[PDB]
Amino acid sequence: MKGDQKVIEYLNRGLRSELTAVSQYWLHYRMLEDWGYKDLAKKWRAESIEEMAHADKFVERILFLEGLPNLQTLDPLRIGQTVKEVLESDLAAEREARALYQEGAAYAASVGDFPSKNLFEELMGDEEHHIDFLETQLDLVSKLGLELYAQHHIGKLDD
Amino acid sequence: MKGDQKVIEYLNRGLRSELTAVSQYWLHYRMLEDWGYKDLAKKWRAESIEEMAHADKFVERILFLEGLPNLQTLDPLRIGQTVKEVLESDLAAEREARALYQEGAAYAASVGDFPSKNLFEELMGDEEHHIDFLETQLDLVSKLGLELYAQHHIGKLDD
Amino acid sequence: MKGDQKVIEYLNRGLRSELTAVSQYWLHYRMLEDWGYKDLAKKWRAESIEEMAHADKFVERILFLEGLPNLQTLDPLRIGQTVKEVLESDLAAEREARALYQEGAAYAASVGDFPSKNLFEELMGDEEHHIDFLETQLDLVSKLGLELYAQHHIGKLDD
Amino acid sequence: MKGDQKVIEYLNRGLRSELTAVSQYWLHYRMLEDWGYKDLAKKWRAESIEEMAHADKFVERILFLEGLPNLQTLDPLRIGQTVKEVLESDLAAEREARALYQEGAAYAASVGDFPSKNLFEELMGDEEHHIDFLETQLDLVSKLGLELYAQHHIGKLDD
Amino acid sequence: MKGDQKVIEYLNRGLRSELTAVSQYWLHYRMLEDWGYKDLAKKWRAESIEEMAHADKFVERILFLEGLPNLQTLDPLRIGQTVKEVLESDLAAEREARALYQEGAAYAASVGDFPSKNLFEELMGDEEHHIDFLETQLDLVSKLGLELYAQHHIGKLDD
Amino acid sequence: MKGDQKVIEYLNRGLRSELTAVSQYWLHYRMLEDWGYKDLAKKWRAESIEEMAHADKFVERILFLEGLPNLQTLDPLRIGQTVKEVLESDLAAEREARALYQEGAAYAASVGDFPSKNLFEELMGDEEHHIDFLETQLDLVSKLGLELYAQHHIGKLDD
Amino acid sequence: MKGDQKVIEYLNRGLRSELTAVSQYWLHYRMLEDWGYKDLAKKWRAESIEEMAHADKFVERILFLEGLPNLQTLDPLRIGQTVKEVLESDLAAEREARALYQEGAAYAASVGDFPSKNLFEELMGDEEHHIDFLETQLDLVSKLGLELYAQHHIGKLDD
Amino acid sequence: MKGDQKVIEYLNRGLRSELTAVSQYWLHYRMLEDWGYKDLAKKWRAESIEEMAHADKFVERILFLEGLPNLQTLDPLRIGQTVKEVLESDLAAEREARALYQEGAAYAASVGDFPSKNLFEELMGDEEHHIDFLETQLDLVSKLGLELYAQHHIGKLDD
Amino acid sequence: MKGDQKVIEYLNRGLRSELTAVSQYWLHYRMLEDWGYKDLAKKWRAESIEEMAHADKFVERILFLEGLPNLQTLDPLRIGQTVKEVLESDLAAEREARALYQEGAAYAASVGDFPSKNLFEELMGDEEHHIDFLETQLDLVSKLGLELYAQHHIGKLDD
Amino acid sequence: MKGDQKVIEYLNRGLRSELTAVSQYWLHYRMLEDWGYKDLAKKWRAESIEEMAHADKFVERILFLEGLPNLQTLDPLRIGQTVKEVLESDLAAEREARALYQEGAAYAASVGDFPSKNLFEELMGDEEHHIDFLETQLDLVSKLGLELYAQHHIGKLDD
Amino acid sequence: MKGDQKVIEYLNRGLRSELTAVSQYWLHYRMLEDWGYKDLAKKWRAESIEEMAHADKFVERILFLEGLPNLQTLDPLRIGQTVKEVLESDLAAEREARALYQEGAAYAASVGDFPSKNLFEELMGDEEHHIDFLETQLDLVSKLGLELYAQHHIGKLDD
Ligand code: HEM
Ligand code: HEM
Ligand code: HEM
Ligand SMILES: [Fe+3]
Ligand SMILES: [Fe+3]
Ligand SMILES: [Fe+3]
Ligand SMILES: [Fe+3]
Ligand SMILES: [Fe+3]
Ligand SMILES: [Fe+3]
Ligand SMILES: [Fe+3]
Ligand SMILES: [Fe+3]
Ligand SMILES: [Fe+3]
Ligand SMILES: [Fe+3]
Ligand SMILES: [Fe+3]
Ligand SMILES: [Fe+3]
Ligand SMILES: [Fe+3]
Ligand SMILES: [Fe+3]
Ligand SMILES: [Fe+3]
Ligand SMILES: [Fe+3]
Ligand SMILES: [Fe+3]
Ligand SMILES: [Fe+3]
Ligand SMILES: [Fe+3]
Ligand SMILES: [Fe+3]
Ligand SMILES: [Fe+3]
Ligand SMILES: [Fe+3]
Repeated sequence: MKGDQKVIEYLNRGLRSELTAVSQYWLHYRMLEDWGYKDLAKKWRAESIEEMAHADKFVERILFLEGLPNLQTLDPLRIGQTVKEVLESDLAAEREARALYQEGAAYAASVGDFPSKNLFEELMGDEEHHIDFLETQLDLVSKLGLELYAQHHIGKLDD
Repeated sequence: MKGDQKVIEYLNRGLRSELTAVSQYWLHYRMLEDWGYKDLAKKWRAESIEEMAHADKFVERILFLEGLPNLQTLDPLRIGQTVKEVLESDLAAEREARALYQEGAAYAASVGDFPSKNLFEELMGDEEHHIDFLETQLDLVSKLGLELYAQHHIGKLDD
Repeated sequence: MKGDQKVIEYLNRGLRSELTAVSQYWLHYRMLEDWGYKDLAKKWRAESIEEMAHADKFVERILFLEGLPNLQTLDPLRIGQTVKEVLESDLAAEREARALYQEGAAYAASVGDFPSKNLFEELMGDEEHHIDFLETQLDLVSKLGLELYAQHHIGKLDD
Repeated sequence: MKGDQKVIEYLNRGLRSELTAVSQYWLHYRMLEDWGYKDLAKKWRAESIEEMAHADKFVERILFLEGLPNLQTLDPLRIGQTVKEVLESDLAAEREARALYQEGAAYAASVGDFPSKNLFEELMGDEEHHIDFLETQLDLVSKLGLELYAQHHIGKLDD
Repeated sequence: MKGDQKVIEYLNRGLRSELTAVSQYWLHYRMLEDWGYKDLAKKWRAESIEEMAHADKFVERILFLEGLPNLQTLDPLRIGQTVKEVLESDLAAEREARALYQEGAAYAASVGDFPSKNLFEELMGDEEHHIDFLETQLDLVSKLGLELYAQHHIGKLDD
Repeated sequence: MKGDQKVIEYLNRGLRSELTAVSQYWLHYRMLEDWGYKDLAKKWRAESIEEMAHADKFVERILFLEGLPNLQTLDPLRIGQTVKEVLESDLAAEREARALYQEGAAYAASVGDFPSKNLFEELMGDEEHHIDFLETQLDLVSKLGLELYAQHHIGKLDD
Repeated sequence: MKGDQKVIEYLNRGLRSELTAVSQYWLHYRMLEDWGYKDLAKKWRAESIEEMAHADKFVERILFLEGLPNLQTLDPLRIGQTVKEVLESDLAAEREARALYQEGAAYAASVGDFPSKNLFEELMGDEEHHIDFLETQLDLVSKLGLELYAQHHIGKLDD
Repeated sequence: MKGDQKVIEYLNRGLRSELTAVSQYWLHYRMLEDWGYKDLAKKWRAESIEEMAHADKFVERILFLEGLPNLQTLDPLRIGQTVKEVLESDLAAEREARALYQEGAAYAASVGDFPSKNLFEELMGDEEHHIDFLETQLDLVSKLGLELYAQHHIGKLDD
Repeated sequence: MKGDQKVIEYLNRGLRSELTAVSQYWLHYRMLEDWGYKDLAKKWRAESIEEMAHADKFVERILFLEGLPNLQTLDPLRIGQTVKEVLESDLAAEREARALYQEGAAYAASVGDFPSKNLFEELMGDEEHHIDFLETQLDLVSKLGLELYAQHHIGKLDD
Repeated sequence: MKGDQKVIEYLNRGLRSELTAVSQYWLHYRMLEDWGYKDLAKKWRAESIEEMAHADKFVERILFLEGLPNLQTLDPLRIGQTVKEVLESDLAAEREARALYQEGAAYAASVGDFPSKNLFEELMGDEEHHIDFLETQLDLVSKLGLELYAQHHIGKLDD
Repeated sequence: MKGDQKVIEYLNRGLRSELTAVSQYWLHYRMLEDWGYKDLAKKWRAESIEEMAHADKFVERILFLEGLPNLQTLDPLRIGQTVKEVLESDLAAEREARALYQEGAAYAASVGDFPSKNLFEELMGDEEHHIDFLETQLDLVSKLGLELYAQHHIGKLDD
């Protein structure tokens, strides 16, 4: 069904934002695993896979509106080199994603494309829940110090 | 463990190659679904997920060798606009991936990095199996014509 | 609870639109079965029953707002006499339904009747998914020809 | 138990005929798989394995009669390069096998070796059932054309 | 995918070598059964079936590389007329098969055909395990004498 | 149904031959048990019971053809006084039974009594399988010596 | 596969003989049920259904030999008007069927059509077993009188 | 099968290396348990048992190649007297084992002993995974301090 | 808890004696397997694993008494080159182990270290049971001859 | 049975020592629970209940020897007011208990009362295992500091 | 293994003592059953069977030490003619057995035969438990009188 061009442009911007998050969180998952924080690595793997589902929803909506999904490029990755930098890098990215979806939802609403608007609002609520998770981890790091926070999430040793 | 820099560079080249395949095949999956060939869409989804596991293997080996995995960029995507063009696009990409892994394996072998060499040779055998699959689909299209080939894989209607 | 008169008028227009779809798709289901396309008949039966649930949601919301649901009349039915005409007839109807719900949602939003607005937006997303299904069937008919498309969905013979 | 020399010669001719069929049908199975006709490849694999059991019955009967089974050589293989040539090649081979078993059964009957006669007659009935299968596939190819016949047996894509 | 011609020639040599082993061991299985050593007959049947899987692996790789598998001929069969001669015959054949796969692996490695090299090296390790088995049986025959060795493996009488 | 007199005479000769085998093998079963070869005793018990079923088939066919089955007399029993004599005695008897059934089958075939002919041919195949078993036991005795052969079949001691 | 014309003529005569038996025994089944002999009605129903399988085997063999099965006509039916006449009528028919299959088997054997010969011989053994059943029922009627024989097979009353 | 003497010498060197690791890690397991770090003791027990399987693989390959496995001596043990020293001691040993297997694999490859080369390369990849584990523990000790790292792995108290 | 120095010296001598037995019996297990005596190989594997548990008990008791377990060295290994030499070599070793534990138990008793005394006495009873097993195998070899003894324990062939 | 008076006196001293341990460890269990270290409280409860079984064994042995068990008095309790004092208090008590059982065992042995001697030696081994546990907890407190040690054993909060 | 002669003499004295107890308690079991005290008969049967296991342990230890177990003779039996005499007779025997095992254990300990010493001490503890049972029954008889004691153990009547 032919969609509004500008809504499709917002969908493609959101697709790029998710593709960035998928790779940033996957590499952070593998970094946390390499540093030994297996329980943080678990959660980051799961979070990357949630971003993969978001990416796929934008691909599907762009095609239905007869647009061309563009997976060629990512936004710049922010890669942390301590557990606190990983938290701060992902928080920054998620704040940008939330602001993009807020704008995409408002634009879609303005042209009557209510299903695209509900897609952006659903994604904006999901990224606010991830923001809430990341802010809570940074709150623990500030109250306990980074070492006590990270040590609690080393996890169990593999059989 | 500090790795050979040039093996790490081959690993990062392979990581980019897999990231490209993941997105090329995922978009092709969603295209085949949008066109209505649900049985080809199923297989392409599964193939993209196999490429995601390959990508993750390169990330893990790069970090173990104390390199920096680079997920920022992809090789150029080849996007097909008919079922035959999707087959041809993916075959071309997999041929490049196979040659890169052949080279990577021989290079690692030359510096005694036998685990990295075995990672490349395992991936090169997996990409040859995908090349086998794609050449067989193209063989069917040449013997039956594209319409008879595609129509067999429309699949079932969703409940 | 006394509702906005004009929102109730949009709900009653939507009820008529669904009642039309229920009968158009049921008769098309029975036509596809009589022509022998049992797998298309299955999907059309299911689609008619999904429209019956939509009809019932408008009846329930109209009564809660103390309006009088009017089931006396349908919009004009569009009845196809080939598999391609069935697809085109249902697509045309669904485009009109989607535009009505877009308008109903915007009107309800303008008077603060957010539950009626969410009902129209939920229905507008559901009819866009049916539009997507119908457009995909027409895409197959254009790429393969009507005979190859229909033959794939003849289905199995009854015991 | 010492058998009739000439019956043992017919058993050894039958062993060679089965060993030929085993390899002809196995290579055709793998050819049909490489061309993409997975449901024809399935049936040819099974047919080759049925010929393997026939081969083994001749080995066992030759030893019991104190002869020397000769597995060194095959009859000339007939290898098809299209689905129709595969059908015609196997049909030709099976006609020759049936005529050999007819003759072997009659010869064994003439010398009172009724168990060897029943072995040849059992095998001759089994090869007539395969002849019936192959002739039916060629009947479909002549009534529908090779493309419609082969396309129906492409099968499902591997997980 | 077009393969190196000389690797395809090594693959076809290996195919002939396996076809020879399948028939040598199947006939030896049936000989051991006819002589009454049912436990040696069981193992030889199982070993012949392992060789059948090896044969099939060469057929599949030859077709993938667009070569023509040749099942027409076998290498000369070595048929033993005592349990010790069966052991010696099969050991001699497996030594030749091992040397052929060693050569085939080194050749494929030299042209970068790493999947074919891994197929040869996998087969060469499997034939070394069979060489280990056969040398162990010959060791028992030399330490205990052939009659004590063979008598232990008569097995049970059929119901 | 009135049968051919001479076919009934062959059936009655076969009945006497089976009744002889039943008692010869039962007494040999009990002799092998008394000597201690419990696993040979098991097989001989089972073989006697297979001969009992053969005897019963001749009784049933003779009555259906309105003849008088004669169970009054046996052929002379051959009773072995070592394990090798038991094998040789039963082999001699079974060779005579096989020759009788060969002749009975040919005679019945000559008068069109195809069901009696198939009964004799079925029995002739079954006695050839017993001949094969007995010859194999004598082959073991000649290759290993009687003591090693018999000792392997002493069996387990009763609880 | 083109069969011998005269064997196909014997197969078509056998098809007519079975089609006669199917209807004669079905009507006798329903007559015995109407007279009240429910246990004889059960057996006759089952016997008719066994004749239906025989009929189908002749249809299948005639088509495989590229003949034209003729189901248009039956041999004259013999319908009994007492339980003893039913037994005598079916016995007469079965004697004629047995003689036909004897002749068909001998003719097929004479032209080497061993699978058709085995079909006739299998059917001739099956009709001899039915002859045996019918003769036994007439033996009971002669020893006990028709009333005691029939009364024992009245059966149970329907719920 | 007679092996290359120098490959057998590399195998015996590897056997000594594994015997050393088995005892170093078993004693470290029992030390960690005595100090109270029950979760580190669990993993070290499991790692020592993995080294026992490696040792056994060298024994088996040495005997197959007709060499004499030498279990008499170990390389010098490095025993740690703090949790950090145990990590450092085991890392140093595994680095030596990895270099030995790299050398052994390259040497075997040079003489065509591909099964022994694959044994060394498999072991070299397993020791690299253990090196990865030990480097990660040392990374945690450097980022958190030894007391926080060790305290997380005290484990549970025994019932 | 600080132990008696001399008791710890006896514990460390016992640890060396067990470490010797573990490797002597493991290599003998693998030798018996390579010679083909699979049922003797099974028992020797199990016996080596029982010695591994003894070794571990000495490690644990030495640490609890604040001594330093020494795993660096073994006593000289005695490696047999026939089944009888394997039995005699292990018997000699076990006699030395039993005498050591007798002495260790008496010494520990003399200094009141009753738990170490009970450890030595438990181990001395376990090694007497192994002495009993080994002497019984040598008794069989002397009464039956080595060939009949070893042949009974060849075992079953691997699937 | 009348026992040795002095052995009964040692049994009664041991009964008093166990009764002291039961109450010291039960009160420490309840103290650790009141301070919040639920996982240390669990282990101390279990340890007190193990001491209750020891107490009961002395009661039973004293009565069998016709002595009078005296439960009226305890040795002085040592009650800790920090987690480290609890560990040190219980360690001191257990050292005294171990020395008493060592002496009781030696005395009983001197008068031939071997069952009482084995009771004391069994108890002395059990108290050495508790000494080992307590020393390990104090080792953790010295390596990690009391706070990190105790915090790891706070446990879970009650539902 | 050659044992100490005098320890073997003590083992043989213990074997005689157990063989006496087995028969004394079995006859008392059967006497108590004949008098009607079925619950005392149950316990005496079980006690005799416990003595049978003791007897067997002495047989096994005597043979392992290469002595000759002597089962030819018993010590004099003490057979009671009232329930109280049965208790007193068995108590007297068990006191003698306990004193013998005390002496045997001390002697074995003096020559370092610690496994024989532990066998005697285990048996001495088991006979003290039986002494305890018998003394308790005599205590009941003295406190309640023989009639009330015996009547409580008459038991239930057999079905
Ligand atoms: C186009 C970008 C991607 C999309 C649209 C995508 C989509 C998906 C989806 C939808 C799934 C779950 C599939 C299911 O559960 O049925 C999945 C799984 C997974 N993806 Fe991705 N993915 C993408 C990129 C990546 C990247 C860049 C990696 C790692 C480098 C990755 C690694 C994985 C893995 C390992 C799984 C399966 C995990 C498991 O089975 O536990 N994906 N992906
Ligand atoms: C002497 C010639 C051969 C004989 C007598 C023979 C006999 C047999 C028999 C009797 C079986 C089934 C065994 C069972 O189910 O227990 C079997 C299985 C098989 N054979 Fe053969 N075979 C022969 C040649 C071949 C050839 C030439 C190939 C392929 C190149 C082949 C591939 C196989 C495979 C793959 C199986 C097992 C299939 C499965 O498990 O699904 N065989 N063969
Ligand atoms: C320090 C010397 C050793 C000690 C203390 C030791 C200890 C152990 C223990 C306690 C087990 C059983 C573990 C369980 O069942 O949870 C075990 C298993 C085993 N050990 Fe050892 N071991 C030692 C040396 C060896 C040697 C030298 C080898 C072979 C060369 C060996 C091969 C094995 C194997 C293969 C297993 C597992 C067997 C199975 O799972 O069936 N061990 N070892
Ligand atoms: Fe997202
Ligand atoms: Fe997010
Ligand atoms: Fe890949
Ligand atoms: Fe791929
Ligand atoms: Fe609707
Ligand atoms: Fe709709
Ligand atoms: Fe065949
Ligand atoms: Fe065939
Ligand atoms: Fe092979
Ligand atoms: Fe092989
Ligand atoms: Fe018979
Ligand atoms: Fe027979
Ligand atoms: Fe019939
Ligand atoms: Fe019939
Ligand atoms: Fe290792
Ligand atoms: Fe390791
Ligand atoms: Fe030991
Ligand atoms: Fe031992
Ligand atoms: Fe205690
Ligand atoms: Fe304690
Ligand atoms: Fe006793
Ligand atoms: Fe007793």
